[PDB]
Amino acid sequence: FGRFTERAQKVLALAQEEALRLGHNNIGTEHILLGLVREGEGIAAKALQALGLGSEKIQKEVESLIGRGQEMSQTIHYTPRAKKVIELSMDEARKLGHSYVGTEHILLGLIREGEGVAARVLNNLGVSLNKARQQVLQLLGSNETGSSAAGTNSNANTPTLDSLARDLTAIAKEDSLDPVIGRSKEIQRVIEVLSRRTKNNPVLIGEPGVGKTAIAEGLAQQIINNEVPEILRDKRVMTLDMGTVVAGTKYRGEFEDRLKKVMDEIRQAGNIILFIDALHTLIGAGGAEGAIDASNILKPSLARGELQCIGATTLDEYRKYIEKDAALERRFQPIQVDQPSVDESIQILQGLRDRYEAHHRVSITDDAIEAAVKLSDRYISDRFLPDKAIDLIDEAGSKVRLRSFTTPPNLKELEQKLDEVRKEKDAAVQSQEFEKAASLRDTEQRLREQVEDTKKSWKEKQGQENSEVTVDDIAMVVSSWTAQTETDKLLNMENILHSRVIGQDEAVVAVAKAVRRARAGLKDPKRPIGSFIFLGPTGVGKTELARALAESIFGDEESMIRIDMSEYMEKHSTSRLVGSPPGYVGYDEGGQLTEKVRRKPYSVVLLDAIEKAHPDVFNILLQVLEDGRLTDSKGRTVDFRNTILIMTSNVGASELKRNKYVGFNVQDETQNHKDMKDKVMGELKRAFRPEFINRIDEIIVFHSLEKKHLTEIVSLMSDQLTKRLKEQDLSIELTDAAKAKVAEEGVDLEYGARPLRRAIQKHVEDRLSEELLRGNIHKGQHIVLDVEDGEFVVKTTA
Amino acid sequence: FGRFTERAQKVLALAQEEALRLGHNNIGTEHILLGLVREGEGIAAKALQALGLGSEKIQKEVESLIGRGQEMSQTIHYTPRAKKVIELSMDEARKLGHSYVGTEHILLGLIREGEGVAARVLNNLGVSLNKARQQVLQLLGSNETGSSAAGTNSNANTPTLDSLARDLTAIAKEDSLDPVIGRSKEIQRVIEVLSRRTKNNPVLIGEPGVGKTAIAEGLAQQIINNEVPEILRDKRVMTLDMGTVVAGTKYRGEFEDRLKKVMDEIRQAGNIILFIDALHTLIGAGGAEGAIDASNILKPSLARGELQCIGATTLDEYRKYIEKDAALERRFQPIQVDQPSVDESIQILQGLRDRYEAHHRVSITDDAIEAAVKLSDRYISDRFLPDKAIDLIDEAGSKVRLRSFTTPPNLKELEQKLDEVRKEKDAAVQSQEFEKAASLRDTEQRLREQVEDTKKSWKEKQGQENSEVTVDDIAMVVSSWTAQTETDKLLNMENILHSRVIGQDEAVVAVAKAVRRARAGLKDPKRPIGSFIFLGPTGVGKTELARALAESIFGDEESMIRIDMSEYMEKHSTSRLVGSPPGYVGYDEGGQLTEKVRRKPYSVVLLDAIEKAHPDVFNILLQVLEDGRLTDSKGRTVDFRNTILIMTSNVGASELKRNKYVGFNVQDETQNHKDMKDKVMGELKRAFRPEFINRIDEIIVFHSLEKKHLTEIVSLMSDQLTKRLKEQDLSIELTDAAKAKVAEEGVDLEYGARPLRRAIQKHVEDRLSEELLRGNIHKGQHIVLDVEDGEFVVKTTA
Repeated sequence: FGRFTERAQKVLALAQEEALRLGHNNIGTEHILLGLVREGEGIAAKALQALGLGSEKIQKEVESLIGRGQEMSQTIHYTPRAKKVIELSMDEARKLGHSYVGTEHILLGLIREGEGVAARVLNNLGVSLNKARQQVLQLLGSNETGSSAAGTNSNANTPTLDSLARDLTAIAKEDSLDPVIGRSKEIQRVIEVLSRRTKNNPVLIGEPGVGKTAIAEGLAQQIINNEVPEILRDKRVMTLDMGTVVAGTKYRGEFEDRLKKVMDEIRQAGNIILFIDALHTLIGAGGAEGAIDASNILKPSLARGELQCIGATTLDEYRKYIEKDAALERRFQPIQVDQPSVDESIQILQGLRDRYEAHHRVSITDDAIEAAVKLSDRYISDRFLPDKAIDLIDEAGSKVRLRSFTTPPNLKELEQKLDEVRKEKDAAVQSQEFEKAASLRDTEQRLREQVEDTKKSWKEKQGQENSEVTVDDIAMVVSSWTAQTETDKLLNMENILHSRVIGQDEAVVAVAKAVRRARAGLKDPKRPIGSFIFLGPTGVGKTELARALAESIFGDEESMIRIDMSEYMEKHSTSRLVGSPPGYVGYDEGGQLTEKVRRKPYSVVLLDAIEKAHPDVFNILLQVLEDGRLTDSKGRTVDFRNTILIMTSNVGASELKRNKYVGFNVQDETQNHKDMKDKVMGELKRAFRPEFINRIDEIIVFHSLEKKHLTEIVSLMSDQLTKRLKEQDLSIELTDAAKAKVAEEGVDLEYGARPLRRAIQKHVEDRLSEELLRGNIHKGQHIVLDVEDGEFVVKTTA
Repeated sequence: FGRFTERAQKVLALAQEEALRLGHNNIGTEHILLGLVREGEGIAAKALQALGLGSEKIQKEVESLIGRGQEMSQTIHYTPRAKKVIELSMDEARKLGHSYVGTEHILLGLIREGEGVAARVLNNLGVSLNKARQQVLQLLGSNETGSSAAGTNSNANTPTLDSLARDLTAIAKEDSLDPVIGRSKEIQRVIEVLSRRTKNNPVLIGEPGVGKTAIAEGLAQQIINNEVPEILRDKRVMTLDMGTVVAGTKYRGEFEDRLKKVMDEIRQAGNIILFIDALHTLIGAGGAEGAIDASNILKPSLARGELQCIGATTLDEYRKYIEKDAALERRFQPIQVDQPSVDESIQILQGLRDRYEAHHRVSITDDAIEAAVKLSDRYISDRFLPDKAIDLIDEAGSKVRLRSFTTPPNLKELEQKLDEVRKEKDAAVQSQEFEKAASLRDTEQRLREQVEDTKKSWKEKQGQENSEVTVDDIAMVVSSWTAQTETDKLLNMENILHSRVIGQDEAVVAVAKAVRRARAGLKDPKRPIGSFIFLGPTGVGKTELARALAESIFGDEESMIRIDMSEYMEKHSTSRLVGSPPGYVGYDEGGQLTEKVRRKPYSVVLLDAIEKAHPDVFNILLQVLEDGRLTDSKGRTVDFRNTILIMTSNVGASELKRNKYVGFNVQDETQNHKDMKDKVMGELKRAFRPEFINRIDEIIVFHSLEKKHLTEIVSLMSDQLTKRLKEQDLSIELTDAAKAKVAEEGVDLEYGARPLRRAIQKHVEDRLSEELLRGNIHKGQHIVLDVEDGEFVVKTTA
């Protein structure tokens, strides 16, 4: 463990004393034994002395074994035996509780480690090996705390508390309990519901979930001192443990008998508080089958206020309790439960910081902690508000410890050397090559010790790293699943969205800033952190931006939903379909849209082409744009809170598409920019509603296939070519000159970014592949796509 | 076998020594026995010396049996008795461990082989048979290699580490464990989670289905060399396996008890790591029923980081564990896992080459590994990227070893000869035929030995064949199952695609090259290896190519899906074919398209008539064409990555029936052709979106055909005709003259190579059948359909 108590460590160290004092150059097990008895009256020492083995008998034997007197010690270390006695005692102290290790455990461990020299010393001195282990054991000394033993007696208190179960108050009066951080404000509202007896019973309804039980520990504590009513005179709080009841009975009838028995002993009534966890399950109300029907005893118990109790139920479970009534409802009574808010989250993190010292990789920083919470809270969100957080802390709370030993100065090389030695050595001893092996051992064990020395020279790499969890550290980890490298994502959002997305710098910056505005909590984020209309012809920058947003906001690109509203049809297909039209919009509301965004809570919902794609859909989406929610799928609420709603359009497209390229225009270009930033968003308005648009964060125009925007679409598609072939092993690069020649062919006033795929396909994919067919390039060489003089040329550079 | 130790073999060989030295024509068991005791102090020998059976006692009995004087010792081999002892001992040493037979096993085996000459020698010399077999056994301490035995240590470690389990770490120190190749990049992020305390649990989410258990070996190894974190410098890695828990238990209550005890023993805390496969199952993993509700113990165990544990969870199941919280979600952490890419595949294969040395058509070649891998990985594809591969390697890695012994010069005939002998002899001995039986044995056993001598002369046919597993070998086998004779299929694709699309050489060569382009790693395999539209009139080469491509790429024609998009038009066939097919394109997405192509992954998706199929179809096809995926059927991903999208269409019909016809002019023909490969592809654009067409890899017109090309379509139809009649034994052949007469019909602007089917039907099946009925020809005659003076005449050539 490396955390041992003195008594152990001292008897062990006393061995080393005998090592040199007798010369035994490896500190033997005989010396560990001497160690016990020469340490006088530790439990080990004492023990041996009980059986009659004083220091006198032991050293007399010991000196007659290895004895004299080469006072040094060889690398002053132990015998392997003696090292075993230390390992053993540690476990012999685990067994006997003891987190650390005490004297006894060393003698106990000696007996255990019985081929050791000590063992034989004692078996020579007339005392059986087991007589020695006996003595130590029966003087059971180990680490202690959590005292609650001093003798106790009562009469009637016996029947209740036996069964079933732990007493929450008890564990909080010896404080082996911890607060734990709630869910504090809930507790006051419970004591209102509890210092009752006309409806005696609190019943907590809500998500369970971070630990319902935190509220419960609340009650215990407040019921003792002193804000507790005299309504609640001389109360005791006792907790239900379902697990003990079911265990050892293995039948429902027996289980019922035990619960019945408990209800009877509750006859101490009007002075008792019962905590019933999962209170509905016992009542057994509703469903196809019940849920366990303890209810026969439990229901009248609840009514009487003898089982004046606190019920911990769940969202559906309360329904299934008032469903019985009026004693499972005229006793029962629901209460609004807390699950920790964002600020509470931060506090929890820190609260368990100090136990992360056990792994030594966080404690600190606060700033990082905040990140854990906040960045996660707003951007995915795949856990609850504090759970998300803590996971990030620890995630980063290891991350740097990995970079520690991946790169110290890399005495990883040291170990690498030591390897080569052993081999040489080994095989040399085997080859003979004998004295040529000699030196090979010596070089080996030299190395071994050096190796071990420089890996604990990276205890300096520990005192450097072994507890922080920094801003960036947490933030990067927050990006890995999902302040610094999530808020650097936020601050540098424009930069990040541009680096994947096209020459529609107008569009990128508008979206970037609009999301970054909301996502930093200064603009309405109850509804998407950006609602948008993305105008432009398809493949221009629109989709690409949806992707880049996912990437920047959440730290992963693949948190992007994508629904085509135009695909929902049969919405006027009365008898036209056949005789009924069962489906598509019904599928979208009733299942698809609501389930999907509920699945990935935050995610770029990319709602394709809603230019005329069921005018009802725009209203449905409007509720998302306003509230951040839709209610469909028979009562599910889908949170589009920090989704990025991107509603696409290609009705403005025509003007967005327009040129800026030379070779054919020099004045239409400087009339295409200015034209697109006004005209596009107005072909939009006719294709939507202003009511829709009013709940949108910003209306984005993707000035496209410019001069400029083209050679960036070409650089996305062509770069996807050069990358998709490397898995199958081909290295492609297009020079800027070759990406340019393709870009000329997607522009004018008319077309889209549609012909760009086809021409990239032709000039890169098809051409290179026809270039493997012509033998200039091959598979797995580097292919530079160049222009020779105005005629295309595929060059090779590998 | 051949897996024998010396001592065994030596006592046995000593038998042969006695064979001639005492003269035993076949050297009895008595000589093996003499062998044992004269080999002195091998365990058999040694044993006999205990029983009192020195060389003295044995040889006196032996010499009184035979003892003299067949000094030649007839073709010096053993007796069947003595041979039995050798066969027996090998296994009598397997039985007692040993894969290499020791002395003991031969004496043990003598007793076993107790009728034997040896056995009887000893039972004559006063030593009971079991007293002897005992003696060897009680002087055989048995093997202790591959293990470590010298004593034990430790106390508390006992209950935990016992249970439960194998311990990969043990086999990874004292090697017996595989590397494995991995799934290496997963391990850093995993070790990150064991360098933590709020997070504690790495939890691997992905297909299980990657050989997840390989990753598990990862930790052990990596915690050793060379990244060593602070708590993972005192961590131990312990494996928990479900299989031992279920066995001998057979009760859920008992199962819970066993787990509770284990979890309790984890009190060695802050020093232990638990590997839990199927971590979700224990938690409850949502659902309509629990998956096991170990969760009660498991959750606090997860939270403290006492049981920092490693979760192997499934796609839905993980969701249903992080939902439980905040200990099955606090500890939890998702991680990105690997299922091998093509390069990784290759490396695994090679690593395990050396053990199908044993399969003697393997180990080697590298190039063969590559063939296996690359061809399966990219082309159908029925497992994971390395599993597919090795089956092909190994297929071939035996295949030629089969050709070894089914084609040497085929000394199988020898055995055939030997048959006639034995019989003749046998029956001759029974009839008598005294000397007529005599000579028959002599011919029999002479022959027999010659056979066997030359069957192991094809150990030269082994020394010839027994490694190598080449490219081509693999490739042919990959075609057998489903990188030379699959990449020769690619390079020579034009020949292969033409041999069924005999006609439209223009079209064929474009497609051939387009797939061959992609499959050689330089085109687009993200998109289908070739997406195409094959334009043409039906029954011209279009469909026929879809098949021929399947054949060439996958080695099988029938890996071809086939969807009519005009049926999934939701307005062409929703109300004149079917009732309510959830609004027909909804049927296609929601079920049909996605299920079909997902079943055979890289199937030729053959999309009929995309002229009109509703504009909704074209978006879906565009996505198939672009991404190489479609996502439908409530979250299924259907892989169109290296599918062959082949879309047929009569879209530009007029040109797709303006053949190559002599009718208008003979200067019209290569002007119907060249014209058709341009004019069609613009009616294509008019009938369906250009955006769709731009992600198509190449737009093929599979021309409408006029002789030249007709008489080659006629020759496909006629060859399909004549061949389906061979199964029921009716042989037809058409002369080239007759294939010409049918082609005149397929001429003109007015039709393609369409009318040809009816006219092959009429002129081959129907005409030959009306001639088979007229007695001009008969069944199973080779039936020549010939032209006389310009009209058919059926000739016979049988």
